[PDB]
Amino acid sequence: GSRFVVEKNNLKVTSPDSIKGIYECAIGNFGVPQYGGTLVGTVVYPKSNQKACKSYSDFDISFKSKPGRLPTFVLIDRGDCYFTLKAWIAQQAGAAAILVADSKAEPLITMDTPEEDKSDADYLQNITIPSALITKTLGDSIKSALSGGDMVNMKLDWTESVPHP
Repeated sequence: GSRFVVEKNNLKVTSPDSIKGIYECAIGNFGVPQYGGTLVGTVVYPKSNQKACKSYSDFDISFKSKPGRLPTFVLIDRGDCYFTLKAWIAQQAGAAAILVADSKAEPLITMDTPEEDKSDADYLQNITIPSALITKTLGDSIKSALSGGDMVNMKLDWTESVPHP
């Protein structure tokens, strides 16, 4: 299918300054309420299981945020399994949102394949977290910032057909 809708205005990196800006993303239509909203969080790129095709419990990895601390957006690499399985697996591990970074530098629409965007309703209708495809360029920029010791904070704004501030 194409369940991931390419939007130019829906994803904002708020920190650090080096990568701060607004980026394109493809937001899944599932996992969000049917009304407008935003989610503010901080990005984690896991040490293992980076494609989220296995249980994070096998790795003793959890994304649950401590009370009072920003919700965790998990950065996940494209490959080996379909996108809603990645979202489901990240969700079981306590992720507040998932960003799936393309393995190729290319237009986002090309990443939404029939092989990776699957119709299974058990997965689609049980995802509760925002799920977005992002470019290799953004994925690499986020990884670079994180490796340098910076927190990467982000906002996902999904309200359709209205500009975002």
